[PDB]
Amino acid sequence: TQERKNQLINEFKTHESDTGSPEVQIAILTDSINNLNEHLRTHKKDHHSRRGLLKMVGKRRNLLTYLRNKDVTRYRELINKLGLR
RNA sequence: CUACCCAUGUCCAGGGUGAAGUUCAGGUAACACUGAAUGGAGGCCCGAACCCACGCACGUUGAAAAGUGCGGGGAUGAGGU
RNA sequence: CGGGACCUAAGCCGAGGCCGAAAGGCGUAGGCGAUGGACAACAGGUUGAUAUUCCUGUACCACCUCCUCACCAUUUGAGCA
RNA sequence: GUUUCCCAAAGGCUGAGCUGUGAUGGCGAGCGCGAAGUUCCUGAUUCCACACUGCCAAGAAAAGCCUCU
RNA sequence: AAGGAACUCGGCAAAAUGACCCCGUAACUUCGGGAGAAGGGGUGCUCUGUUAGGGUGCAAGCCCGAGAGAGCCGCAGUGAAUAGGCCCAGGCGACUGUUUAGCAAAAACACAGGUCUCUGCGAAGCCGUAAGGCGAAGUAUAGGGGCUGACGCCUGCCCGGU
RNA sequence: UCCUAAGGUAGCGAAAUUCCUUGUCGGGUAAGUUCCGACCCGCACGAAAGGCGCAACGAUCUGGGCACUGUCUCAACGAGAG
RNA sequence: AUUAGCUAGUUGGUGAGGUAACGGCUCACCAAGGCGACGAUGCGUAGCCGACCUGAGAGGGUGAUCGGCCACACUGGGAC
RNA sequence: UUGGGCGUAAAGGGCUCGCAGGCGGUUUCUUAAGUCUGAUGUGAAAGCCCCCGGCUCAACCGGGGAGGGUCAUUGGAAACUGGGGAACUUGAGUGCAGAAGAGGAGAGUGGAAUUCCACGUGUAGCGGUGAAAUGCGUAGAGAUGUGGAGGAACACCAGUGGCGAAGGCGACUCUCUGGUCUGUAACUGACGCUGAGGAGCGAAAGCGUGGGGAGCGAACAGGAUUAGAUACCCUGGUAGUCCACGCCGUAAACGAUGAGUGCUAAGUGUUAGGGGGUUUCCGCCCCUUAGUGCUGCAGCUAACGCAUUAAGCACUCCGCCUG
Repeated sequence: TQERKNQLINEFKTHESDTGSPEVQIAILTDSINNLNEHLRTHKKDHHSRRGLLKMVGKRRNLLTYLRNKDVTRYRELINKLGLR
């Protein structure tokens, strides 16, 4: 957050100004989840943080299913950079 | 002797039964979960030694001032000495 | 080896001291007390009775130099513990 | 005993057995004498050994020992 | 032999069942069980086999013997000895445990859990007229005492007398 | 309507309690003073002297059915020990 | 769907036999598949169809007679 | 279906995250599964139906024809739908720059007030009602002064005010965390909407284990009230509420309105922005996104009412109703 995003926008540059480019957006969401997942292990009785997690799981499942039907190799190599299954 | 108790060594043929785990596979965002294998817990089961007296029979100037005979209940723990 | 001159728990005996209707339970110190720990040895004969003891073989165990060889050192002076 | 660095296999303590001796013996079926005296298989309740792992009820002491002054 | 509980306080006694492999298993259930429920089936010998296969070994050979096909035998085929009788309900005790040495093994005691209360540490309680060192090399998530008995649903009324 | 300090609620009920009794009504049997199912004119059930229901358990304890049987009508014979 | 799990000759292969004929149709072997929320398996129900009746049509009900076909011949099984 | 509904008449799931299934922005190439259409083959006959003829007409019977098929083959059509290939950026998302917040969870922090208790001071009652009694009191209450424990609730701000999807959340501060809205344009190039089962949340009551229990308070008790009072009133009063953790998963879980997309007069406040017009201003005025309320036109409605936050006109999806 605000320093890793400075790294990860620079990470998945297919073009130089890729501020969308959902392969960038997955890199925003995955480490947002791992920074959210370890909050749930601190606090289980919190529930109004998990409403965010279900959207962030739901947004990430949307962007992966998009890449299956356009970019076969790019979807594959993105998982290889993340290990997400 | 016995009743518990204190320190101390010691014994219990084999078979069954299979949890908590574990790992792998699947599964899930991830834990829940699922299936295999493994692992082997139990005042767990069946049954000898060994304890123990329930049920009849025998005994009752008995083999014996409490037994033997044919079978019976526990038998890795609140155990037996 | 089995038990002593090895140790020790359970428990007991217990200098003083705890200044107890007389006695007397016995209090640490200290030491008893083994079923424990510690420890050097077996394998073959043998009579009418003993046998990891007698005998024949073959070993170790601590202890001691009448000694022989070594090495180190007699005051940082080896060695003992 | 802790506390800092330096190396991550070596070392030690351990041991059931194994083989060589021990055996130029002693036993040994058999008639005081004495032959061959191997290999394979089975296989523990004894040994490594409370050694390992696991569980929970949290499983003596002191002296031989070894070391320090 | 025929008969099966008519015997009898009562299936007391006695027979009947047992072995291992394989198929199959109800109600209820606290999901662990119940269950080996029940209910039946095949087991011997000889040949395909020093077997399929394993162990073991360097091979040689030894042990382990899966399934079938074949076929012979008697009435029988764990032939001997010897190792569960099962099913339906019912109270009472939850349970394994313990006592009436030497009449009476349970429906009694114990039991986990519940629970009200005492007790601030030289605790309370106890031994018993002192000590001393149990409780405890413990400290209210601990230790005595009483009342019930796992778990599940529950535990209402009366403070007048004691 | 008198009397109490207060008058038994939940669940069970001829009960290991129940006298009259073998209560009555139903299944079990040709026949069932025991046993199970329900009835409540609970003599004298009742909530930690605990109340009820409970799968697993017992050399407990009552009742029923199969299997098989000298237990019995109805005795018989054989071995052995007196 | 107040029936969600069901099947081991089941489902596959190979060969064999068998049938006028294809085949697990039968058997050996080897493999573990197949069937399923588009509703399997199960259960209750019932012969189907051109057509009949009704409705304005879309549909709904019935499947008698006459015409098509299957199944059955007291109940069940086999075979010439 | 052609040929209904859902504010109150029977009916919106409490709300979400979503697999399967359902539906698709714009431009262009292509394909022909759907679709359109020819040809061929066929849907026997009787019957219906078109038209004749026969029986004394009719009924009946006969002749001819049509019709009946989500049919098959074959050949055409390419707009729309499905499929494939390629572009555009408004839908949706990302960056970046802002702004609002009682959104959640955590450990801690106070301030009045209730009671309790210690004590001074102080005397006959206070306490309570429709009236009064029970309760409390010469053992010193009530009132009053300081001090002490302890819990739970968090005035004022407070507002058809904020935010969350709903239930819901108001002392304070910190740590941790969700979404929201504006500003564009930097990016992606339709990546979206809805969603049976499935998953998670879900006030109060209740449940199990402990913690804590000051007020408050079912059950019960007492005093009245009353013909009766198992009630309203009355003084007490157990569980509870409270906390951590686990479960139940229901309500008028209400906007009695299922979620999204566009469109359709206004006027008006009000919460957060943004743009401008003279102005540093304050301010006024105007444009503009977003919830938030009220009065209103067309139309909808059986009437009340609803009206850019629809119950208007349309469409995609899910649930529900048939006295």
